[PDB]
Amino acid sequence: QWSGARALEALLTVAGELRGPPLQLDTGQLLKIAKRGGVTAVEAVHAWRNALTGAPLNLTPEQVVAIASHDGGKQALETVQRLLPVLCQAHGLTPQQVVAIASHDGGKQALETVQRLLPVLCQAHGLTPEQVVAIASHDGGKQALETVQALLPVLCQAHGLTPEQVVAIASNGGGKQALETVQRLLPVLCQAHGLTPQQVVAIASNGGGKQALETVQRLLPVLCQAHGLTPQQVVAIASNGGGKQALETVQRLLPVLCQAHGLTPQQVVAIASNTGGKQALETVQRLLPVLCQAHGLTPQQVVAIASNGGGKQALETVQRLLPVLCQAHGLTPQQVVAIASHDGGKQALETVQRLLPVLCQAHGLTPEQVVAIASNGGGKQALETVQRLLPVLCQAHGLTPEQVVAIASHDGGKQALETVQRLLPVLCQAHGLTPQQVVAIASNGGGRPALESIVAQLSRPDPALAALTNDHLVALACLGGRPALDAVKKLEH
DNA sequence: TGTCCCTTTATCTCTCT
DNA sequence: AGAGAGATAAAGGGACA
Repeated sequence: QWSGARALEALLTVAGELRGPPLQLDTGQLLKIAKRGGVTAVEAVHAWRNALTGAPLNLTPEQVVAIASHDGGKQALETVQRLLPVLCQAHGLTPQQVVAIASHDGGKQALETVQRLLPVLCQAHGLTPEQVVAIASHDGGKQALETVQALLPVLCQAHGLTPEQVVAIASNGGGKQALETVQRLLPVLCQAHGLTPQQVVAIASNGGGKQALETVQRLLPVLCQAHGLTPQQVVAIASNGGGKQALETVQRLLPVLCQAHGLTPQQVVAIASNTGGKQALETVQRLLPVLCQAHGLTPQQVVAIASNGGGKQALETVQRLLPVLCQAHGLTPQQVVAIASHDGGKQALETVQRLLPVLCQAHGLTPEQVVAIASNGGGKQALETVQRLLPVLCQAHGLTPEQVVAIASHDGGKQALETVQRLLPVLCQAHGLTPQQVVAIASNGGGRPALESIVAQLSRPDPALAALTNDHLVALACLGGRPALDAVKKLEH
């Protein structure tokens, strides 16, 4: 019989009990732990079920699942219960930060290393705990933290990096690799190719940073004489997750895309300069003719869909859904292109297909409003949130649907919608802001932290902002959100 | 196999004017 | 508003006990 049979059965037995108290895990959650944490993780969750959710730690199920669904999740679980008290009291971290550290492959290692190295990294190297956390909050955090301790001096002193830059580089998967690669390649990339430290840091500061730097060093000469590319364009291709793949694919497919489809190199760089550029390019080479056939979509329109993270996913999904969205849902081809020309355009298209008739019929929105909500990064999130929150926001909070749509129609709109519903009463009732003012603050990218900034200043006032009126603070918050308020604080000082 | 670490891709959010 | 950066997650491979 098949070997994995016993283990699979074990998985399913134990899994069925976790649908019960104190955890109440759904199928989605249970499957997730099985795939990544394995069977030992699922058994550990059950084993530790009461101990985790109850006092002391008082973790939510989500947090328990977040910790459990990685390699070694059994180990992270045992360690969290051991070290969350220690790190919260002896180092002053919040439980959320502890969970974040725990929620990665080898979580036990990161947590233990943070427990061992946080004092030395703050006292002798002047890092903040938040910086120590960020370094530790990726696979191999243990490696990254140790490598930061070893190399912060020689990176700041012998190579001229600020600690901020070193932290930025370190704070990715394989962080240890990017650090070590920057020690070796920084002089070479700067002195031989005239790259700034800043540019090298941008290349280094992604997952697989080491891979992109070495590939930059290799392909920069070939790309800058044989293809008409500037260093700046190369840097932009490489300064993304999997920049190595993106670069090799730009050498491969630039001439092909140009000659065969009439694209400019500028258009090719744009496609390559997003996470998964390789995937986007190869998908363009294969789908552009298909999309453009019979006076269909223009090239320009295809290039735009391609020119976002996961543009491959966006492209393929357009090709599948362009017919059904236009025919059965009444959307113009131009509208479909707009929904898809953002990160996660695939997700947004699928969510418009699913939710457009519902939001129109059940909530009284127009397809134009639905398109506008969808036409941002995380559009799926904004659309799903409008569906959930329109009734409470309108009925209980006084908002017009037109205002709810305005809040949802920016990157992170789901975050803004949730924050308005959460902070509108205290902001209006307890401090005399008008709803229109709250909506105005929230109808911008970064709507959430802008609203949180305001509530903070009105509930635990910084003197540094006391000269500003509520209306001025509002005017500021609409202008530049949280950053603007924070900048204004620094100025007073 | 369980655990740790690294790399690529996709998606979501906030910044920076 | 569009480009850049950072965050969070899913999934696969190498490594080794």
